[PDB]
Amino acid sequence: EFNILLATDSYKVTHYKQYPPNTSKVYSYFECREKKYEETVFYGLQYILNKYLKGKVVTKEKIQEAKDVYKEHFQDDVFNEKGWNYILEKYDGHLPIEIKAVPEGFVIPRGNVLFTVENTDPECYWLTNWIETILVQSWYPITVATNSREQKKILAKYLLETSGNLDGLEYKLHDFGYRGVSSQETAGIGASAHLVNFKGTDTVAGLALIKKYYGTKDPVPGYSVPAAEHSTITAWGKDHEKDAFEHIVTQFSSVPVSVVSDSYDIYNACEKIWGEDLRHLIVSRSTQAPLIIRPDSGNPLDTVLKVLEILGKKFPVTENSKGYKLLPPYLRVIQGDGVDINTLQEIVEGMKQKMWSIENIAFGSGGGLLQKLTRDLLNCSFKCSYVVTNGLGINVFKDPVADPNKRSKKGRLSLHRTPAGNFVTLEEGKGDLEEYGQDLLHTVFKNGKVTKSYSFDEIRKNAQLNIELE
Amino acid sequence: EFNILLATDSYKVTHYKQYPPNTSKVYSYFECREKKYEETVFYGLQYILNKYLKGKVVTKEKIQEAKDVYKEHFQDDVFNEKGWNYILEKYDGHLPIEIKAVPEGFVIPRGNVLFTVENTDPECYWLTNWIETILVQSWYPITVATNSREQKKILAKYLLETSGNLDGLEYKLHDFGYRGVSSQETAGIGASAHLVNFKGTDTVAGLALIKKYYGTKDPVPGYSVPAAEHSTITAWGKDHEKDAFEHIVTQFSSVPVSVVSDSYDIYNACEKIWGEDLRHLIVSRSTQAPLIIRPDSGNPLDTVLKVLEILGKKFPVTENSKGYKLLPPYLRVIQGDGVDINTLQEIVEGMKQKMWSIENIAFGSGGGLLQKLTRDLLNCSFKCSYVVTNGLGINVFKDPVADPNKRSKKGRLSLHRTPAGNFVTLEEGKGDLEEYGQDLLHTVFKNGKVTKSYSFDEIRKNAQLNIELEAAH
Ligand SMILES: C[C@@H]1O[C@@H](Oc2c(-c3ccc(O)c(O)c3)oc3cc(O)cc(O)c3c2=O)[C@H](O)[C@H](O)[C@H]1O
Ligand SMILES: C[C@@H]1O[C@@H](Oc2c(-c3ccc(O)c(O)c3)oc3cc(O)cc(O)c3c2=O)[C@H](O)[C@H](O)[C@H]1O
Ligand SMILES: Nc1ncnc2c1ncn2[C@@H]1O[C@H](COP(=O)(O)CP(=O)(O)O)[C@@H](O)[C@H]1O
Ligand SMILES: Nc1ncnc2c1ncn2[C@@H]1O[C@H](COP(=O)(O)CP(=O)(O)O)[C@@H](O)[C@H]1O
Repeated sequence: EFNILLATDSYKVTHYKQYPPNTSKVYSYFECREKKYEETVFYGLQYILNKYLKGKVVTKEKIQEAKDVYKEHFQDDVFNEKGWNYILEKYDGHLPIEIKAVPEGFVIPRGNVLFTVENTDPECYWLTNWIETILVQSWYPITVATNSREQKKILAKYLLETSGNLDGLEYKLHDFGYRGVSSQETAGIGASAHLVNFKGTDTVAGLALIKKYYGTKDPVPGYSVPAAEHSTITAWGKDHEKDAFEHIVTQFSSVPVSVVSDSYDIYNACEKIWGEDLRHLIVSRSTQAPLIIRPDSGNPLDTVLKVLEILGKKFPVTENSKGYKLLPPYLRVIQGDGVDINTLQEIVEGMKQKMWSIENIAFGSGGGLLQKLTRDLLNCSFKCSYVVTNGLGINVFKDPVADPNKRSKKGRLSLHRTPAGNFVTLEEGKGDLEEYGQDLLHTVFKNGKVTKSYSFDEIRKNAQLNIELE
Repeated sequence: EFNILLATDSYKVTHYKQYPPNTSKVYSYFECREKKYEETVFYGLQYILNKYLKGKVVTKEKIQEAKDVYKEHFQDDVFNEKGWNYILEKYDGHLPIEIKAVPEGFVIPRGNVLFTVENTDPECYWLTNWIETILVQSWYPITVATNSREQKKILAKYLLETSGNLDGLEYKLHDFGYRGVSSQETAGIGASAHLVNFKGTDTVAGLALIKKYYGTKDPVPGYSVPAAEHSTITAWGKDHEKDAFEHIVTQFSSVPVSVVSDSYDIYNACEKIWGEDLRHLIVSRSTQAPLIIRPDSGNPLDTVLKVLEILGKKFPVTENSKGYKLLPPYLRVIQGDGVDINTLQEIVEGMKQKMWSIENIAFGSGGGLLQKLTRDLLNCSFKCSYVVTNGLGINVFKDPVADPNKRSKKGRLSLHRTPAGNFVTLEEGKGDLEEYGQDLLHTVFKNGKVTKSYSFDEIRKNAQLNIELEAAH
């Protein structure tokens, strides 16, 4: 059983002794600080609220377990058994905390309050920052959802330019990161952040997370097709690559099938095996069930172009109305090696320069999609902005002389839409002046209860691109 | 509850239909492929074996649940319901798999077999690579332990040069990455991996993982001390930073305390608050309870040097037997901002050039220690190298023309010690010739049971640096 008393940074165990005496309120906020990634997708807090923060999270056993761990860990008795016992006895172990948050899926410029945390009982002034470590873990779904959405923007731009529409956009970046992330839990969280923007995933774990914590009208959030790996090709032996290819497309004659082709020689495989020996099993394929050739090695841009040139010479190519080349509908390419947001852009630009439509290709990304991201990327931070001490509110902030950017916001905060349709975060309680319309932060958690939830379908709508909107 | 059927990459669901007919054995191995990280700590498999792979992992309802997900996920029926049913019925839901592995904590050069996986029932030829995805996640504890150990090597060399010894080394890189990792589960795994090399962590979840999955003679594998954060200083208001400092040091007068001092002006706080207004509360402190000053901003090297120059002018500095400057025993510094393996090296080097012992300093690291790592850094990779079909064994490998680095090993493999004491992985069954002694892999898993295991104390001994061994000897 997860114990919330053991789910914080160790040193926070000692902070109840460090706040100013006679402090009744500690109020903190989360932003993606300003310093590329101009706007961020707010996603993932609802998972954390439901899995770890709601309901009876304190028991007498958990207090005792925590007290024993801490005594050994610090080699001293510093744990606040009294404050935690108070939460148990007065609230049946429910956290006296109020959290307000922008709705999930909202796309917010950098440097704006995204959510705020405060204690609702003066005895629990120390609790606000106790849960900061858990609350701060929302950067991974925010950063995955944002980085994924930025790649969709690149794909959208180039698909529109080379085909005149956005058909198939949501299947152009497939999540293959299950094995490349650091844990089973990360895999489910990360895959669900990607599906805010796309429909294709092989990280099954993300499907259950969405069903359990968000929900969708459709049976499942993400979809997949049969595909080969090097073990299912190479197990036939080096001389029988062709037998493996033929066996696989015949087993999956009625659905799309992706077949890794670079086990020994990707160029030989496209020109001689797919393009001559097995060509007859490809041209006969249905439009709904194309062969997806997959190259897994070499320079990503160079390999994709040479594969397309090979296939254009063995299969009938047409020219679409924007004047770009298009493979027959039974044949596509997927590039799943070395793809991150930087190389994705180099590739589609490379394709366009060579007059190949982005219709012809999809991308797989694993580590690039889910593991190669850090809290530094959007400068996700949680800081205290307001305290009440001896009954007086004071505005609280950090302003390091060495770095201008690390400066934090002051006082009570609110998020508002400007007259021109942009966003603004009001400091120092100035949102109460009501010069800026309604605060977009809503109470999503109060005193152990989740008070407002969003479905995965609304989140997807909130996160849409303008290009899709237009 | 966790379901093994739903714990693989989607396309692996369809692979039982892609192997050559009449395949009875699939055999696969894991390596950190060759391509600054010459050797890797093998750490982490025992967690996965116990948490996810052992015991009764298949049920009637887990099969049903999986059948229903995959029908909607693929919009077709491709799930191998009868294969999974066979494991349920014949083995009471235990995996007919054998896994052999190098002992945990072993420090192994790149390009060597670290573990192998094969099915022990011909009917379950498809099972070996079904569990590839779960087993490949061992890259992460391996990579954390390896990268953590490479920073220890830097700290050890500099500390030894500066002080003539390694006293305190295991507290010099402290884990602060709980909030900076992608999840609660990652936090515990990565912090346990760091604790293979050091004693200091603030990510409590690492302690319970070690105790449950590995075990230690001691009550806990990791330790911590009281420390302030920006919220506990700034909450007093800007004009009262001195009151905050005095309250915190007084509250933890008899134990070591870390106090972040850059809320407003690191240099003013060291020189005028610590160095003057509150100096009397610092120089009275016990050797066992020093004040640790923590700067959290600006250039990491420049800030540490100027902080130290300031403290050397307000406090009595000594010179140690190697000629390096040493703060009084009640005063230390910790640098927790911008520390990764690259900047860690620039700091101790710049300290050494300015004649400051590494005794004076420790480092904290968070995202740098536990989040900024990928499977690409050590090329951790799982591949089939041997199959049997129609009773004939076959050596299998992948050899992409474009990339020589992606070439994989062939046939049955074994790990051996060379005549010079080095490691070599023998291919194509050649270990069976017995020209290199016995295979160093052990069966750690077979048919649903964990068959060999290591305590965290054994793993720590295996992962020691050469310099530490030399010091002991
Ligand atoms: C076969 C394609 O399937 C769907 O998208 C997928 C693609 C894809 C491939 C190449 C293209 O040029 C492209 O436009 C899309 O690739 C996948 C690969 C997988 O391993 C799993 C998948 O679900 C898809 C996946 O869902 C889309 O319906 C697409 O319109 C159709 O061409
Ligand atoms: C007060 C120090 O505690 C221990 O090391 C730690 C240090 C440290 C600091 C400065 C130095 O120059 C140094 O050599 C070490 O810092 C910590 C900071 C934390 O937030 C938590 C900790 O557990 C330590 C932590 O455990 C060691 O036992 C060291 O001997 C002692 O000086
Ligand atoms: N069926 C598939 N379709 C597209 N890309 C795939 C794929 N399977 C794997 N990949 C890409 O390759 C990565 C997995 O790497 P592998 O373990 O297959 C190759 P290696 O690094 O071990 O030599 C994934 O993150 C994904 O980007
Ligand atoms: N008590 C402490 N001692 C040393 N370093 C610490 C520390 N607390 C935090 N850090 C460093 O600062 C990182 C966390 O930064 P914070 O979240 O406190 C400020 P910011 O990330 O919003 O700019 C940790 O990964 C760690 O490297």
